[PDB]
Amino acid sequence: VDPNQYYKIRSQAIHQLKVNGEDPYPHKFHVDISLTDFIQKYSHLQPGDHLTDITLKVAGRIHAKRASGGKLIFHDLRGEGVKLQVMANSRNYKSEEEFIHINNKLRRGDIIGVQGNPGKTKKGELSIIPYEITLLSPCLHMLPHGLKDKETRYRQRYLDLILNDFVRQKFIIRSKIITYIRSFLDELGFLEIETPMMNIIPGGAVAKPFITYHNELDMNLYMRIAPELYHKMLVVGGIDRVYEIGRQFRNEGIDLTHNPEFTTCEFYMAYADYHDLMEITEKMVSGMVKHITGSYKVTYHPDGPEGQAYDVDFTPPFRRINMVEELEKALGMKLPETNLFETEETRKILDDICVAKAVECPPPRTTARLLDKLVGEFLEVTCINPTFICDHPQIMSPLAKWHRSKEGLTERFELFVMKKEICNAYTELNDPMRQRQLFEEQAKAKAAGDDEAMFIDENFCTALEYGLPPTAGWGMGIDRVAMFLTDSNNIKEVLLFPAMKP
Amino acid sequence: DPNQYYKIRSQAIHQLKVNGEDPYPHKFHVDISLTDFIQKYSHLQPGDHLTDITLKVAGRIHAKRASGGKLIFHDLRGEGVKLQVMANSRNYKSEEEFIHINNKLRRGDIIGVQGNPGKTKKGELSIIPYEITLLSPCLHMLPHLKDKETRYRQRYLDLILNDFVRQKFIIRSKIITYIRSFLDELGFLEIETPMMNIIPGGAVAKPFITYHNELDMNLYMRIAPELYHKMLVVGGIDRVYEIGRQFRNEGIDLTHNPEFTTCEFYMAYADYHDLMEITEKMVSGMVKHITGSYKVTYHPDGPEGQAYDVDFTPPFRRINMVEELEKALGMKLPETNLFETEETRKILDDICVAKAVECPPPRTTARLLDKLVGEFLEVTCINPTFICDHPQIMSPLAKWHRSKEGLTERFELFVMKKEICNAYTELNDPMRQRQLFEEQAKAKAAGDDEAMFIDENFCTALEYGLPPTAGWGMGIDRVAMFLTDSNNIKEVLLFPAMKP
Ligand SMILES: NCCCC[C@H](N)C(=O)NS(=O)(=O)OC[C@H]1O[C@@H](n2cnc3c(N)ncnc32)[C@H](O)[C@@H]1O
Ligand SMILES: NCCCC[C@H](N)C(=O)NS(=O)(=O)OC[C@H]1O[C@@H](n2cnc3c(N)ncnc32)[C@H](O)[C@@H]1O
Repeated sequence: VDPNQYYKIRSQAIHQLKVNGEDPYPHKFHVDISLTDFIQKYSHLQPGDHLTDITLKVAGRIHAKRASGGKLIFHDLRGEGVKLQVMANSRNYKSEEEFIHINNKLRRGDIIGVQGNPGKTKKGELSIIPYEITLLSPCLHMLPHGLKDKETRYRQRYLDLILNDFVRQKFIIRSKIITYIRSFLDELGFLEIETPMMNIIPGGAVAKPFITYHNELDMNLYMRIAPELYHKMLVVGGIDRVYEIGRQFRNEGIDLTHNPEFTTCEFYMAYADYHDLMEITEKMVSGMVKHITGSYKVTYHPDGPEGQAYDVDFTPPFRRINMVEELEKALGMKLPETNLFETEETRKILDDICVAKAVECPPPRTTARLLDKLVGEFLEVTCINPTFICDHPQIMSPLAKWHRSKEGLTERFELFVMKKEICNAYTELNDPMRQRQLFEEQAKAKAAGDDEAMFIDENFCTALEYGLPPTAGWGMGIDRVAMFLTDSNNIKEVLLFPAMKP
Repeated sequence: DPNQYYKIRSQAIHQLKVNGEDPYPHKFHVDISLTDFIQKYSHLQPGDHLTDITLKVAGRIHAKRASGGKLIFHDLRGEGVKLQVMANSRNYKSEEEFIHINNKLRRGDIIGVQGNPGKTKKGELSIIPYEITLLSPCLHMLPHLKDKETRYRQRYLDLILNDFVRQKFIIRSKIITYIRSFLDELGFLEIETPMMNIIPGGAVAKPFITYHNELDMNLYMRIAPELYHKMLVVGGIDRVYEIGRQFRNEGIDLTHNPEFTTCEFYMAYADYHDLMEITEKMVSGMVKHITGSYKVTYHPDGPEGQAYDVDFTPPFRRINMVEELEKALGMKLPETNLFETEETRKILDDICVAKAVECPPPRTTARLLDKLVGEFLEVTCINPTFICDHPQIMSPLAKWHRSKEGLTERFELFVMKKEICNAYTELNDPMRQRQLFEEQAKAKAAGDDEAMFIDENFCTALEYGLPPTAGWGMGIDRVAMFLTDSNNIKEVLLFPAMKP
């Protein structure tokens, strides 16, 4: 009854079968039909039926084994997210002696192959009356009673998938999101590409990277934090529309919305601006929600199942707000003119404001970091429905093109849904001279203690000197999308094997 | 002089900014692509000029030929297509502006063209512009590009000047899209598993090591996702697949890049025999669907060498590794149940020395066998060939062969002398898997940097019950190589790894 004792007893038993030549891990079992197809094919049977003219082979894991005498055993077979009952009757088994022998060997959790006839019990339960049951793979451990401890579910995802059917549904939704994006972009003529994940200098975002070393080339390398720079070089190369759904690596802390490795979808469209991208984003996100959930409305539980429930409407158009103007409205005070957002005086003003508003910001207390903390405190929390926060200051967007009418701002937007950032996009900065200037400013910030400041990428600047057409780029966090599409407040729910403390 | 051109063009572009001429405009509205423009106006006759139709197109200037002072021809290219821009002063918005824009434009500049469709007296489809806008200038002089180093170091230049490069990458994307479609139709669930692991596994390879600061932990970049996939099958997801990057800290060569893409899939209740049939159907169907024929031309010695047509029509040839190795060597090898003895290792060592087959330390049986197979069997696999029943000593994760002692239910697919797929009936016995892991740990301590680490978490997962399963792995880059008649993996990688 003790788990460790159960494991020792079952292990010795299975080992005995091996020495005796009983083959507890057979090489092959021919499955004639899946459980799902079996259910749809014989669900029309009537209570008490027993189809003696059809013999099929099925397989699955034993979820329960209840004895109804010495000659009747019921096995609850599960697989493919469905259930199928195995009505093991001694009179129908190949022999009474073998009926007792196989059932005494079976335990809950074992993988078995079943050869029998379809039938339905007197109570109306579809079943398979077996002629022969074969042990395919025994379960040496005791399975949980259920399984609710988050730590165990995340450290042994196979147990979570075996015991909780809602978990499989979340990962099916996640795959539907990725497949929907690929179909959407492929239809628009985008070419799916793959760019390096190991870089001499990481770039395309503000983040601390992972460091590794290549022996044969005697070189230090960084895991990519974003593929943005390689994508723009491809647009310079003449591939007007490219996209890539892949992993990004950021050596930062783990929390409800951050994992060291995560999946994003980045795409670049030549001859487009951030205004075109807002419309494309509205069409893609709203259509994705409708296609997967059936409607434009989604229920949101910010405080778990026992909390308030909010209806989130994804019907376009999405609301748009300007970051600086809304931040001033939230603070009830006017901020400096946008063309002064790069001065030290503006940094001191924002620093003082953060202190007075109890908005914390760990060093370095740079304008970009202080603004980010203020936006997360006063604007992000109010973005329940899909909201576009636009025209970010240049100081927070070293790769975005300057705003054509608002000095000091950029043609950028971020899509927020259920208090989380989903997309990051902007009109691409294609002026090589101005890009190098912003890179030089980033290097100074880095040399002064900023682990996330960008490195100067001269190779990328050189590519921009060859001519990058006016372009608009976009990045979406696939994990974050799966979170709001599965009503999950923790990113670990949408990652098969999330990063964990040892 | 290239540098002088860059300095002069830079000052000219800088002057445009100070003069308020916006050399990098924010938005240009394209009415139709170059491809659609050509297909839509293919019916014109020489001398035609549809003055009642105005369209806006865009592209890069590849050539600029002057004819008079009032006529300039711009060769606009984009999307792998070309469109001539017949800039006539009489048709431009104004003669003064015609001279101004043309004095600013140079070869390589990205421009927007607003004009009418037309055809020259010589019969060339063109666009007669009303206004030309400089969208993004090219500050460098372009090659009037064959140097491999430059093509791989500045892939944008390669893509701008040689159309065959873009075609290879379109084929590469078609391969991946085809596999997803094939597997999705068979009920496989596309999944994503960790690329950063506490313990690397799923292959015999040297990994990359990194460090997580917030958690003060050493991490390894994944060398294969195999172990996570099998854990997913234990979890009840009978069919999973993942097309993603793998990282191996090894040397670069014609068929190896430190980061590469593979497609791995696991299907419960199948064995390696079922996987051979699936491989034949997928590979043959993919070759036919993308290239139009079941045959592909292969140039092992470049364009000026022998060309062999390889037929991908199933079934593929099957050969047993040990049996054909004996025939290729003309010598009888030890019995398969003796492959773990020191006497067998010495025997394989002598054979390698006598046949001049090199093998860097450690000279273990598994490594000596791998060298002999690559020298006597792989080179002879031009047509799609399955090499099967590898010894257990070289397959720590494959299930033992049900009839041949010492062998496993494993196979490798070889095409045009390159390894394409690696598959086998999965070992689902946790005690025997742990034993093989212990043997791998011994080999690691004895000089084999590629030997596997013991993964107790995976062994524990096998203790919960892994149904009989067969797994498979395919090198996407290698497939793109043989599908584009490329002998260097750098041809099918947008940015291949390069020495600084
Ligand atoms: N050219 C326009 C910008 C393109 C995208 C840009 N290169 C970029 O990296 N933007 S990002 O905000 O830094 O990341 C893109 C999205 O990835 C999501 N994400 C980002 N970091 C994490 C982390 N740590 N965990 C989980 N999800 C994350 C998040 O939704 C972002 O909106
Ligand atoms: N469970 C059955 C086996 C599944 C696949 C197994 N985990 C595996 O990794 N096999 S592999 O041979 O080591 O890699 C799979 C394929 O990736 C290809 N490949 C392997 N190494 C490289 C490298 N360095 N560069 C480019 N391509 C590579 C190669 O074609 C392989 O056939």
